[PDB]
Amino acid sequence: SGFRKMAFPSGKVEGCMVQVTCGTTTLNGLWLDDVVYCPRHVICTSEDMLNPNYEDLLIRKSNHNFLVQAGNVQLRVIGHSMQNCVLKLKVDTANPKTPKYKFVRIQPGQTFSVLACYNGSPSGVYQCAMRPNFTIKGSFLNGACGSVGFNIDYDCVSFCYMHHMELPTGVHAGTDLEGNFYGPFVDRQTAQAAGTDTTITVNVLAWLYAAVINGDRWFLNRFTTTLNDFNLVAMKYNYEPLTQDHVDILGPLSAQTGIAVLDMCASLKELLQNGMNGRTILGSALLEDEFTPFDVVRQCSGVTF
Amino acid sequence: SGFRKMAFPSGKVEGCMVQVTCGTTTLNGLWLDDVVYCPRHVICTSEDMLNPNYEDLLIRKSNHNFLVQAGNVQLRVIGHSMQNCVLKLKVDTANPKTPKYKFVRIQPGQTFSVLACYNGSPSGVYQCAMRPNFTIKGSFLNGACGSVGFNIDYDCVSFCYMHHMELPTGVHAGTDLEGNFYGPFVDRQTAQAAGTDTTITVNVLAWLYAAVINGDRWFLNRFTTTLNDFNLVAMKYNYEPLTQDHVDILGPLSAQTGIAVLDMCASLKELLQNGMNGRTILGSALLEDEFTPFDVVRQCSGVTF
Repeated sequence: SGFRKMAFPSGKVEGCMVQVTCGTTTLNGLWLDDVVYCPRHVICTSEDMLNPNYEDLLIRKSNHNFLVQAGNVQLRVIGHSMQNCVLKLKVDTANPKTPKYKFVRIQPGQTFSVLACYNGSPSGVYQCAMRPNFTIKGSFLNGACGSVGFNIDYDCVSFCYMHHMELPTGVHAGTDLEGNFYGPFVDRQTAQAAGTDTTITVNVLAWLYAAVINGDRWFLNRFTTTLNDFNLVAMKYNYEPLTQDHVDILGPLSAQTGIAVLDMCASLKELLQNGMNGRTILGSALLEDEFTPFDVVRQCSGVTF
Repeated sequence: SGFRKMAFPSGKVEGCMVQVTCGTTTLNGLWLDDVVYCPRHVICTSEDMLNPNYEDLLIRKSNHNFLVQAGNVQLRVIGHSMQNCVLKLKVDTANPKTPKYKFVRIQPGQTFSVLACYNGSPSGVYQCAMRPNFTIKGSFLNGACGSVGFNIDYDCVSFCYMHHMELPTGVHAGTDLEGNFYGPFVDRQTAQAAGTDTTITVNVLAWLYAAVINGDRWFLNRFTTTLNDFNLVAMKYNYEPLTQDHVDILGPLSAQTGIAVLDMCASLKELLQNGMNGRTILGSALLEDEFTPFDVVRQCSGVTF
């Protein structure tokens, strides 16, 4: 028992991290087979970032202008190209530590592990949710760009995130591994609005189920509700609307606990309307939304990789 | 910027995890050089655990009763011996993936990463504090015993914890890697009292410094305090007394922020006495005590391994 925010083991990803330098700028890259993927803003000076013409900046660069180091091994760059906001550097050696992998574009509300890296070297690992507004609340200092986010299923790493920027508001924005930003963001040092963020309702419900399984049950009440009634309340509290698809995803947790999903919605409704009265759930004094239904099941059933 | 509960990269430890079976019981082992370390209670049946005579039970075991599997490769046990509460299984092969390592016994209040494993396979990674009462508040299902806790400094893994027991209250107990329990605990399935726990004051202060560095400063005040006065309040709120050693450890964070340590204590005193009034600090509605001063510095300065 117990319930913790748990990251995936990072070993398969650590073996793919490299340092990429282009002139003055160093950041991280991801080495899979004979390609290294990194943020295209590696080619920018501090001044360039205010309004970069990436096509023009890249034209000034040649293969030998990209210094790629994998530990102490210098890779030889034999080609370069830009795909959306990522650079793909073709190298003359396939990464011998390449895991089975996929590139996936994740949905808002899904979770993933981040391996924060500096100068090609892993610093730490933590779990993140993709916010409904397509930001993440990470931990990234200068040099962290090119750090990736991922999920593991069995032996296969699904890469879903590459870190590119910190918005003036202190939240983080990045791309999938095809270089397409999540959200409306661009790789330019400009004020950028993230939308209104909302709480990930299906995740809060999953976490309430986790709480019951662990024996934290004070918030269970004698009421039920309907989807439409619940959603009137969700909207007022800037929660995501709950759909039948969400109810369906919660089915296994409903079955384990014997608590109908709409009964748990009525418990959540009371918590929203009345607050938590200084009480805690699973060691938290706020409603936690960074655990997916699958996360809860995984942790409550001991799935391994 | 941003501040997250961040675990160490687990790759060096993943390469050391194996499965150990003895009869009906399977749990995890740690393979370093030509020794596999695991909880000695692997040799117990469910019934044995109620009141085991480990010396007698081990005598009835032979090398060939211990099935040790590293992925799909069967290792061959050529010896067994017991050190305190850990079993050392001598194997005929040195682990080729053995990292530089030390065995360390950590102090209450210190933090470490846990690699939760099942059947010798890594499941997830999270950061834990050793509570003042020598428990940990982990996440461990059936089969997690033998999972280890560790820190990394540069290239060296310092193992500090091996998981043994879930107490009837749902908190966790375990040993250093020489098999000595942290706290008063024993490897017997019996009711066992944990101390009164307390909050790790120096860690709360470190986290308040982390908050300031990250731009959360509402809780700062121009009140002052003395160590003796502060400690009168700490005692009332079941906080650990703060010593000059603790003040000294917070010195670098004091210097970075320009906030004297006793000024931060006066801020903490107000938070304890008056509560947080529905406000948050670093995304938390409670005072967080699982970040050490060194953890804060590490994360705020981007140290890598």
